[PDB]
Amino acid sequence: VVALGLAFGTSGARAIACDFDSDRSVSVSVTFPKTSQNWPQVWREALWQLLTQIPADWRSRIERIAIDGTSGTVLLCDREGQPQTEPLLYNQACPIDLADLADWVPADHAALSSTSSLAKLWFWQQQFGALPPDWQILAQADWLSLQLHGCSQQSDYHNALKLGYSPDRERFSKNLLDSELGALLPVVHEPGVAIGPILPAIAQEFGLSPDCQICAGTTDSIAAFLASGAHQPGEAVTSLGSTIVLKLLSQVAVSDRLTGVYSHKLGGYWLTGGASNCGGATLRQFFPDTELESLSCQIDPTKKSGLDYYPLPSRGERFPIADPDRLPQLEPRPENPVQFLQGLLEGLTQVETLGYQRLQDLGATPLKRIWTAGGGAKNAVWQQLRQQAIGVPIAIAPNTEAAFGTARLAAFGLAAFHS
Repeated sequence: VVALGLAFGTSGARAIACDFDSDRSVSVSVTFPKTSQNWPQVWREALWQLLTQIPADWRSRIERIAIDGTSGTVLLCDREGQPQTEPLLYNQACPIDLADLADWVPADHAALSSTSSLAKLWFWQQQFGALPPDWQILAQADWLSLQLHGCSQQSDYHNALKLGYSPDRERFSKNLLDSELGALLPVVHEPGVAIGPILPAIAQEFGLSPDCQICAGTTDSIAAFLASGAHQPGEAVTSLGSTIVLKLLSQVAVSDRLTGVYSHKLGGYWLTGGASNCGGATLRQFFPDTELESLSCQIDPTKKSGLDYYPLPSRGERFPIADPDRLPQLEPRPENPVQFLQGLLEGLTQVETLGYQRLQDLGATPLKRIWTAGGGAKNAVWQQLRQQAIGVPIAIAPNTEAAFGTARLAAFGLAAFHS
């Protein structure tokens, strides 16, 4: 099977078509402008540009397509899918009373956030008088795949979570469905299942097979986890980026109020995780990237530095332990910048260690091994510190592109995530 993944991120989009029988692939990209008066136009146009860059011989062989988009970027559209107002982006918060959402979702549901899709929908309900029942709210991924299969009000249970979906009971609440917002909600499917064939006109225009199937999508974060290929409870992916992001596959759903930990359904399993404010940004505050290698190769991880840093880039921590007034702790300073860097790496290591331990203590499946992504993944000193602290196998993730994760989704769905 040849499959196509399309991944829409915060600053651009990437398409990867993969032939999984020959292990062959092609990857194309588009970069978003940093300003627009019509972002939906930008995204749709990007979709066509991506398709157009894929070689015609690849296009004629693609039989499944899936799309991931940024979590919490949503559009308010009419019955035809035409946006009726500017999108509300993933990072935009709405000034609403979360109490107004209390009867529509469980106690500490993840949708109870000023930046959630549900909050944005209610916000639109405040700004408009009453929202016409024939309208619809669509996540970025939803809207984009709609461009390919034509079926309105269709989403997946990843994107839908922040809209108020409860994947533990595979439903929206009866209270939400019967409310004024109910008519605008999508029908929610499992990521990777076929929603419908490609639109005939789109197939002919782009030289795709008219029997090509468009699948339910996912989020960009989740697609990045799918890229790793990990599918056994206890397997995790650490993203050593500007911030440290942990994702852990678990037999059981876990969550935590103060730290905002929650879980996505992933087949018969659950994907939990957390994001610290600590990360590579802290390192960049003291060392140019060229200097980090020069110094790293001078560190012997087998001997302790004696330093006990908490490597925040600024005030406040959210995970593993929430403290809005948590201070960066970078004292004392050694004379040697090698030793200072070692202390920083030890602190970041402690953040990862404590993170997975916390997740386990919340009930997640005990860590079995770690796949590493991001800028810090190729740092072997840091990897050694992490192995020593955590005591499970750690390696660089084979693949880290959201588009490749989404290609795998298109091709195999979530079948691997069952016993």
